[PDB]
Amino acid sequence: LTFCEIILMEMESHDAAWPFLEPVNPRLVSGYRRIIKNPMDFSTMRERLLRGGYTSSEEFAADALLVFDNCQTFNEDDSEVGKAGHIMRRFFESRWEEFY
Ligand SMILES: CC(=O)c1cccc(Oc2ncccn2)c1
Repeated sequence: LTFCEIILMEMESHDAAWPFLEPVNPRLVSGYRRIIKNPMDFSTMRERLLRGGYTSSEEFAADALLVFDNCQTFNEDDSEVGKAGHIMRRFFESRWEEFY
């Protein structure tokens, strides 16, 4: 769980992290509520991590991947949020696998 802190810290402070720092506001984003069944973001993962809610590295990575799955589900690959999400998804997968 120490690497979960390191990678979440580094994801939070990443340049392309801006679309995933706080939860998507469905009032502002038209169609998000309907399309994304299980929304997830870095503050929600932060909140759960500081509360000790993650039992293992697998549960953490599950929510991490859910962010980028939702991103790709809702956003086009060439959109501004999508382009950012690919940078974060690749960053996460890369860092995650050099420690595991
Ligand atoms: C993540 C995602 O799919 C999305 C979708 C639309 C807008 C958007 O912007 C935004 N959300 C939250 C915080 C800052 N920015 C993000």
